[PDB]
Amino acid sequence: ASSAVITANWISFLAISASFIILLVISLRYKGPGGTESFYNGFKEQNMLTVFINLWCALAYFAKVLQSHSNDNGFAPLTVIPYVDYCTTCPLLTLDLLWCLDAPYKISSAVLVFTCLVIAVACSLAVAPFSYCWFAMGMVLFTFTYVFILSIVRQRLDFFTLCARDSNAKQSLKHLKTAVFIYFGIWLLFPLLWLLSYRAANVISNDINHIFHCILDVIAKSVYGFALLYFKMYFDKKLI
Ligand SMILES: *C/C=C(C)/C=C/C=C(C)/C=C/C1=C(C)CCCC1(C)C
Repeated sequence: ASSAVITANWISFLAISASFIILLVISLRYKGPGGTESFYNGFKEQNMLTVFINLWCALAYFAKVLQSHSNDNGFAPLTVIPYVDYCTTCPLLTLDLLWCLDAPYKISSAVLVFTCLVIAVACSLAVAPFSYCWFAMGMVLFTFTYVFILSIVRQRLDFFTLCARDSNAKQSLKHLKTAVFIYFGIWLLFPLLWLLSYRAANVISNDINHIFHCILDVIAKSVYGFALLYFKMYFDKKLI
């Protein structure tokens, strides 16, 4: 691979590894809002989802780093077949988002995201013009999923803001809004990147697409999980 590609892969792998190790340490040391439960997150494993996500992401990038230094394909599921790592991660991200917000249809939303990602995987491994049909079907399903998840997220954000008066509550709400903006705005770029890649309109080269994918992953995973975590710890739920 090119110097830029290997450098971006190494930077992304190191960033996600550091983020995973910090999130795991914080989760293990977290003692709950009361500061008395030794294993608060042990009996609430959903709070660990973020951590696992990062770990999986890190592993994926590790494989990429190996593929960056060898002429032969590395771990095919995480390097060869596109969007499989996303198939594994993004549904967990949606589940975590709708769990911290106590939103309805969290499992339904996660399954919809998984189905959209599997449709995308089929589209990326298809041959034109059938690839266009797969992309159109995925686009309709993702439009429906995006509208549904936004409607739930907006209604939970309004509910949370209605009963958030403490300064710490306001700070946690700002972090939650930052995480929501990262989740919604950034996710819209992935379809734009696919439609702008060598597939369909070939304008952006492979290297720039890969670097943009790495940056979007790093942001929308590391910063997203950190914000979610700031919000979960520093937002009193009993204010409902
Ligand atoms: C950490 C990585 C994440 C959250 C990746 C998310 C990716 C998507 C939401 C991708 C969506 C796509 C479509 C809606 C259309 C087909 C092409 C995709 C896979 C880019």
